[PDB]
Amino acid sequence: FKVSHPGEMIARDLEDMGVSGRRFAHNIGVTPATVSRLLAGKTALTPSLSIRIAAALGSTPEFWLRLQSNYDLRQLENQIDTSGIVLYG
Amino acid sequence: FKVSHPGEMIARDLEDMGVSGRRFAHNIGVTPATVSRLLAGKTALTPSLSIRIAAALGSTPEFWLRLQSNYDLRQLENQIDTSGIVLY
DNA sequence: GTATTACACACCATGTAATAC
DNA sequence: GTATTACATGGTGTGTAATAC
Ligand SMILES: [Mg+2]
Repeated sequence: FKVSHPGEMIARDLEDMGVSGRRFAHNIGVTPATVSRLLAGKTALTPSLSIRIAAALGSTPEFWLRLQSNYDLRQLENQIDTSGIVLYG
Repeated sequence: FKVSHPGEMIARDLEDMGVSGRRFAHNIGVTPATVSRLLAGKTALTPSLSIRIAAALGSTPEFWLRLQSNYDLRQLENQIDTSGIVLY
């Protein structure tokens, strides 16, 4: 059904702090268009965004980027067929 | 700590097994141009390839994809100017 | 003050096909 | 048998600016 994207987690941290999407965008050096797209799931949490987010929300850049990597794998593992691929010895 | 391209590890695994580029390409479902580009470091190890690579080389898609995430971040650690952001 | 989104643009991974050993 | 690369192309992340509250 409807799945959860890593933008929802950025949003809950901003709501808990009373920081709007427009100040958060200006803070990380990005226009508010991208933050709205990010938080809604329209676009992906790129590695460069995981670097600014890490400097604003206080975790490792790998942490925020991992959320997008797992999101991509959860989507693609249902789509890519691996029956024809041979495991080597 | 040294961050090589993910293709260098894939290249050494294929060399140790006798598998060529075209053979490995045919196994996972991509053209030999893709495997060449991947091994030379010209292109990135996408999440799609990480699933195909783990089916042939036998680790996890998270493993192969995390090698590329560490490469991409390390290249961007030195370029993104983070001295203007305030921590909450 | 706040958020959403079409548009133009730029970046990039991949198949095709020609190249070379 | 092997590997490499220019080209066309589809995909997509982002700023600009419009729209709306
Ligand atoms: Mg084509």
